[PDB]
Amino acid sequence: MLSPTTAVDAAQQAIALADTLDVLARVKTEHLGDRSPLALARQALA
RNA sequence: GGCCAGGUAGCUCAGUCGGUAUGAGCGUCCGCCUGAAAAGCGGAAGGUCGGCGGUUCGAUCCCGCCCCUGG
Ligand SMILES: [Mg+2]
Repeated sequence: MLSPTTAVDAAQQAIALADTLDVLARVKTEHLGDRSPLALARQALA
């Protein structure tokens, strides 16, 4: 599950839908950070 | 300045010579619970790993200089 990506599309779309600074902090948690599916792929680079 | 062990989450500190810090205890948030709490149980948030550069698709971890504590 590495080939394209759709994770960037869902991240930038949720970023574009953040209305307040509180939503963007959650969007940064869901689509970035440790538990995000984007970084879960970087973990699978082992 | 010399030589050195360090600087890692809000506090006090472990841990790692390339893709996860599974970080711990406590602090913060949610649920069950309570009139409202706390504990308990369950579920989460949060670190640019000292700064600035160097190498690599990728550096807290390797190279150089430097900031401050034990020296
Ligand atoms: Mg509670």
